[PDB]
Amino acid sequence: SNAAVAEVVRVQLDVKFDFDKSKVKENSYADIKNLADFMKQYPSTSTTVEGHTDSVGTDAYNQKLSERRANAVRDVLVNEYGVEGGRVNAVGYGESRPVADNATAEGRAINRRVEAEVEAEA
Ligand SMILES: C[C@@H](NC(=O)[C@H](CCC[C@@H](N)C(=O)O)NC(=O)O)C(=O)O
Ligand SMILES: [Cl-]
Repeated sequence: SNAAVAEVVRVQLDVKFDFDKSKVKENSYADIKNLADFMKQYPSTSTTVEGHTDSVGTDAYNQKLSERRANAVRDVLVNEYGVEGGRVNAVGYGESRPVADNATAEGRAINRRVEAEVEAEA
């Protein structure tokens, strides 16, 4: 084993979605642009846009919904803000990775989400 140290700058994005919707809400465009700003300034970086659902419905339905959400955020980054599409990787995890309790409406809302991050040397 060996010791390690590193210093990086990191932008982390969390976009929430309405029930059974993959539309990016208007109040999230500015947040998404912050991630685009970062990628423009560090051209060697890329990002994986990760979609999720709450647990209402089948695993298979939610796998596809999670992928539609990730692609909707990717479309904003690429089409609206001009990040090269090869630098933005859209994937979905369906309902399999909750960060809140699916037993409550509030927890389900938190789970209906896309997360993305970018890091670069600092
Ligand atoms: C009652 C509502 N039920 C549904 O199962 C779904 C979507 C669930 C989506 C959810 N997991 C999310 O993360 O948003 N809608 C559908 O089956 O087409 C309904 O059917 O009205
Ligand atoms: Cl770079």
